[PDB]
Amino acid sequence: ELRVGLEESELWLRFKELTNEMIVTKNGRRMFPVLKVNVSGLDPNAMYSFLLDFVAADNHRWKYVNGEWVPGGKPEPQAPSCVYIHPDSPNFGAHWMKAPVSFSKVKLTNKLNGGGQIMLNSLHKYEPRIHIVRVGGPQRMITSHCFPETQFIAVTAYQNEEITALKIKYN
Ligand SMILES: CC(=O)Nc1cc(C(=O)O)ccc1F
Repeated sequence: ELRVGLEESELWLRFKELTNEMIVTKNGRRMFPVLKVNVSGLDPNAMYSFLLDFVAADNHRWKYVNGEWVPGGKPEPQAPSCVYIHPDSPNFGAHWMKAPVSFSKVKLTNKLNGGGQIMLNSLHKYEPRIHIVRVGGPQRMITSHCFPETQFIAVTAYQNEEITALKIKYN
């Protein structure tokens, strides 16, 4: 049975309970904390790619008003984000199960850009999601997993200094 678990969930929970923020820049900014995923129950010999994308958690624009995040009143459809292919992809089940799969090199941007970077809408709330795609084999197969604990608002600068302080303390 394919088990997918969040590494350092205790750290992510400190961020979530303050409302997490991730910087987006024109050229793209790496994530802290990094999404790290513990995977077991793959076929050690089968061949898989690991994909990361970001679900808009709601259809609203958020704003930091009097020290608190509040949703706008005017929801718009949020298009699904583009997918980031983990650079170790494609790779054997054994490669993925031997250490946490770490998405340390994904860069979050607010502008349609060359390559690699994932474009997110500023002041939208996002839920990281992975897809494990069985490749090359006869039967293609996808398993998807969400990480509620890793939800964040995409921001061009930090609003809640409590987040700034946690980022610096643990980076
Ligand atoms: C570099 C790499 O792994 N690419 C990729 C290929 C397929 C495919 O062949 O369907 C599915 C997912 C992927 F991420």
